[PDB]
Amino acid sequence: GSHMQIRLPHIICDSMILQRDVPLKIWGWASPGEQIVLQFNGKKWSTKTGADEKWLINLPAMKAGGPYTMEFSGKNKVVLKDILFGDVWLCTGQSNMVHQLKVHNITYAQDIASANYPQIRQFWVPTTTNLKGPSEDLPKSSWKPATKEGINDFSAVAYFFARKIYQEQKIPIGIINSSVGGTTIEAWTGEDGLKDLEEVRKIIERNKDSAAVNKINKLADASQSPPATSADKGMLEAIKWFDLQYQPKGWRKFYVPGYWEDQGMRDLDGVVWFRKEIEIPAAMVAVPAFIQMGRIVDADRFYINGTLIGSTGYQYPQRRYTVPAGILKPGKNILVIRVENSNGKGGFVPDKPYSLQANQQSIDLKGEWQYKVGEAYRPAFRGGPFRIQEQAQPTALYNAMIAPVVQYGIKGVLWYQGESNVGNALTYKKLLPALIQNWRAQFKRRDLPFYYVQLPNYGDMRYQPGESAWAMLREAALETLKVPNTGMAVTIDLGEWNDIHPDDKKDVGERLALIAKRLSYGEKNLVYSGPIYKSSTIEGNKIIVSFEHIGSGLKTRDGESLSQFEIAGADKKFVWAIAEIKGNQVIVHSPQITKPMYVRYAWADNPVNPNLYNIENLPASPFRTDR
Amino acid sequence: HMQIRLPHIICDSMILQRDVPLKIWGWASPGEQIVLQFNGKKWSTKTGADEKWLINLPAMKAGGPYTMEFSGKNKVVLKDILFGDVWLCTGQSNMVHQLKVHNITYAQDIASANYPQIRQFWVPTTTNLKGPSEDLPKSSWKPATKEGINDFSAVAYFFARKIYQEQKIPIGIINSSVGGTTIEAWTGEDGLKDLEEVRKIIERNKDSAAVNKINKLADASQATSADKGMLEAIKWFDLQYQPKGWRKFYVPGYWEDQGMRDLDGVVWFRKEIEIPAAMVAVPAFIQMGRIVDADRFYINGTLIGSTGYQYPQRRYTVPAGILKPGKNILVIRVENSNGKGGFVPDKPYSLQANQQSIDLKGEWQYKVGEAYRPAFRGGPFRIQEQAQPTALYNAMIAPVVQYGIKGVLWYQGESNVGNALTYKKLLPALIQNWRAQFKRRDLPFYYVQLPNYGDMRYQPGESAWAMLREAALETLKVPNTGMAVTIDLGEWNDIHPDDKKDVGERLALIAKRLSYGEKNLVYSGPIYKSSTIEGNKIIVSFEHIGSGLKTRDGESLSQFEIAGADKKFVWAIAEIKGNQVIVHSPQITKPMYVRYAWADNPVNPNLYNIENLPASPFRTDR
Ligand SMILES: [Mg+2]
Ligand SMILES: [Mg+2]
Repeated sequence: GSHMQIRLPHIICDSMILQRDVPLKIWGWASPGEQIVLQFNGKKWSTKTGADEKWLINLPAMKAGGPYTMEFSGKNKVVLKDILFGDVWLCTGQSNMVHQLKVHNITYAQDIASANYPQIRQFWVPTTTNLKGPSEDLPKSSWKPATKEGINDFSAVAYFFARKIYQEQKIPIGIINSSVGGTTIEAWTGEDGLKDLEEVRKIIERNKDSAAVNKINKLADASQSPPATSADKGMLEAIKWFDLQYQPKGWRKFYVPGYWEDQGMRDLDGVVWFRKEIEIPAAMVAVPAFIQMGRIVDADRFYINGTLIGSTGYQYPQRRYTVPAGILKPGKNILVIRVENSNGKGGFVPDKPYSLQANQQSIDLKGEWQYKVGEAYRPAFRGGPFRIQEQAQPTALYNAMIAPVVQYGIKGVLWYQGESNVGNALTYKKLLPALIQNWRAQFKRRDLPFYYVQLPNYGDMRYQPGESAWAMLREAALETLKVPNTGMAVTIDLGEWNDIHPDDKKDVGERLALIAKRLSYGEKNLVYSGPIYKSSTIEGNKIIVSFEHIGSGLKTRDGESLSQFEIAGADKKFVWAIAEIKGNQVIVHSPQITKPMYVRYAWADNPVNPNLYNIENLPASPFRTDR
Repeated sequence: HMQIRLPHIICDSMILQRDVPLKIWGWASPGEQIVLQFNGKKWSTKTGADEKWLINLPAMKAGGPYTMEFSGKNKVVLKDILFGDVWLCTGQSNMVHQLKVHNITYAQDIASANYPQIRQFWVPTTTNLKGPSEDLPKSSWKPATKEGINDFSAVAYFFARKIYQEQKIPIGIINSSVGGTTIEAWTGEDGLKDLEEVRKIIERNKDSAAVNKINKLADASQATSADKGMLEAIKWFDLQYQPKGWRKFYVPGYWEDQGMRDLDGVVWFRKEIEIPAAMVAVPAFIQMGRIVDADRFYINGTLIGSTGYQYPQRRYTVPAGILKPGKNILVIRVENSNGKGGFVPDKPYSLQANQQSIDLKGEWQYKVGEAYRPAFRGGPFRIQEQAQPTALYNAMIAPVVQYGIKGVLWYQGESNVGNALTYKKLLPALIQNWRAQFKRRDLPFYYVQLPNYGDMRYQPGESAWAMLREAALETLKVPNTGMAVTIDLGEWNDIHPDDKKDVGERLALIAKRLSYGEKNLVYSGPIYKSSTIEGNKIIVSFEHIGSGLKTRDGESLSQFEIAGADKKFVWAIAEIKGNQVIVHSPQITKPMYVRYAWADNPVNPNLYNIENLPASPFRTDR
């Protein structure tokens, strides 16, 4: 890593949006003693590279605007063009901030097609880890605009946030998108924020020891069983089951949607094939076709008339296959789906779209299919030992994808994470404030705005009160409002029972934009939160609940009675309660609870009808009054 | 008794057993002389002080009709009496199942049935905890013609029709069967005396005070409906109801699998469908599969059908005038008290009218009417007489021990999978008990090995159903018995499979060989005899190979497993070599045990003989 000439950090490149209204640092590397001259804003700026091969130029604050160029000269020449000054938002978290407009392009087709915001730009950070400590540079990437060429790669949440802020504030908006699916808050926290967790602390130190890491990976590889040979009859028989000439023998009836565990196939992991013959009118031939096959657990190959038209390797993507003209023929067509399933309930997720579309016509793909098992996997032990997976390691993502930008000026942080911490949801009460204060320390921005997303509803619904790990995670977010300069978007009405990646990203980004408009952009009278539990008092057989953020008043979303309220006495055995808005408060009681002491609202993974709002249509946070 | 009284089985249209000395018995006042006029001759006996009389008649050849005129203080005349073969057809619900509940598959058999000399005497469900009853409940002998065919047990009818077509004598069916019942309830006291825990129950149940003390304990020691769909001012089937708060559901399926966790209670389902004019002003037929547990089905606010429990197939006939042109509203209220509520998959869901059909699978809307709170389900409960040892034997078998019969058909066991190991002893004990009580130590007893049922598995495993089938297989040691294999006739999703015809006709093969002397008839599929170990092979020998072993589908032999000493079975290669199957697995270098079709529902049990009868499942480990 000897620098022989000027090198700029990857974030300092063409089209960047730099932070307006703050002293700016322009830093980089070069050969020792190399004389750097920067031509910028009608002036020349000079510095000498140190013996550490690093250089730094300090520039005075700039107001929003542009475009500018910068010309750097030393032993080489570097020219940067199309530089703007505006507000740079660091947008971070796991897969629901990762999720890009291109995978929500049915619902947001019109937003994608009309996006013409050349001064909203995203710098997307590839997934990167460093077990040794903070990295000095992000991976190579580019600043891409919210226009035709780059809109599809924007984080959907970040785009709808940025679009709302831009329309009202009218300054360039930069998005540093640093997000990785399936990751924990510990992986995103710098070492100093985790030092009080003794077991995590020891892992951090072990991971800096290459010998120790290599030992664990060796014992993982040594014990790693060899690759398994496929026993798939559908591929290994003389005629493959997608071959147009195959004659089904031994196939049974199946119904889409559904899981095969629920259709007569017990404890089965492996490969199951599905076959359906459908009649296609001539009007859907010789044109492109579009297949929506819901969501499949775990992986599928989809063949039409023997031709592979689509594949998805894992359970999370929605199946959306574009079929070229000429595959479908008039009359009888053979659809064959090979479903591979390595763990849990394989099959076709219900409450999802299953259809084939062409020429503004649609054919239903739900209903009767035929199935035959191609392979059943024999059970085996699967608990380890495992190699050290870097993105699961504490600090590893912070080090490589956050630490390199600490010198880059930023306006604030948007954070949407927690799905991967529901197993230590109680601990998250400490983990979230620790991350906030860690990033503030490392950025040297003790005032840095940090706005986060409370987890949405997800999972099976229940019709009796019960305990909930998701609810505990939502409480950790609620209680973190004690940290100065924070805000929380409630999303309990935006999720889906059957998907951890819900489609409605627009309302997430726009609810975060309300927080920013009030707290970062000084819109002092803007209602930016739904009702937030403040306090409660017991009066006889009733509990009276007071709230902050009532806007112009409390209401129910549907005009029906308040739902999802519970009440309990000293024994904490909760029952569904009667709840009624009176003035600015909610009165809770149950004829079954004589001496009530505690109230819960929307305390579940997926409350059926959380209908407490303010008149400004923002949902109340779930809460409990017991501790 | 001050007037002559005949047992309920001795009545008009009765089929009496041919070719045996016959007993005709009854009651009258003490000392009353009873005179029977029959077959051109008079018979006389005197009623004893115990109010009972008996007349012994000589054997009769098959035929009829005859009359019997009894004269005591009053006269009784019976007419339309036939002599033929009387089969006592017994067991639980798959013997109960009547042609009327299989009238889609057997519509034409029902329509064309014209056998006035095949007659069924159906016994209503009855129990007696005190001991053997002396009379059956009132019933009648009904013929297999249009007026009585629908009430025939389907298994018994298909047996009787096959026997009649070849043997050409009147066939009587004494149908004594009760759903959900155990073999112990069907066994007389003497057959259970060696099961000490059962014996103690038999004696307790004879003590009416002791039973009442338990029942009155239950009447003290053991919830209000909150169904919004019935209790809101506008009920959810009212045509004017406006759905608010309804969500999407997909039929077939269980709600546990569509987002409603741990939910017992009442869930309502709503679908609006477009009806073409050709389907209006004519009768309509709704098949709504099978529903767990109970349902009420409304169309345009009018209740068109209901079923109170999970077992019946839903088949509702809707009169002309309910359906209208255009938009029609279907509303189903489903109640579920235990287990997974909803709509059973792999069932028909459709509306038919005027040769057209509309799919009822697909997207419905749902809303929960009520969710039952958890509560203790263990009672205590009153003593249920149908569940008590001897209680069904006492009231539905014991009263006919003096009636001449040809043989017994038995189809039971589903309710004994919980003590399947004990069934190895219970089945021979019932056979020997009935033989003793009927004073027929040679009585033919032909039974049904349980069919396949339940979820399929793709790895070897244990199975209580398989143990129940082994009990049947091993009971073939008892003389004058025979077993029908049904491992290919059941259904994965129903304990009441539709194919009753093959059950009855496989039993008829057993009777034709063993009761009607058809010497060279192949009447059984291959039956495991023995096996030997030769290196890494186990060679299995079979009886009843007919004209040879084969596979049903022409593919490799399926469902064979092999294990070594540790009894860890793996799927094995199996090949037919004569009257033998050579079993081996490359993984098992020291094999000791073989299993075939050892599962609740073997995927492809394909070992047959050339005459198309299935081999019995078996294991060689014990
Ligand atoms: Mg599976
Ligand atoms: Mg249930």
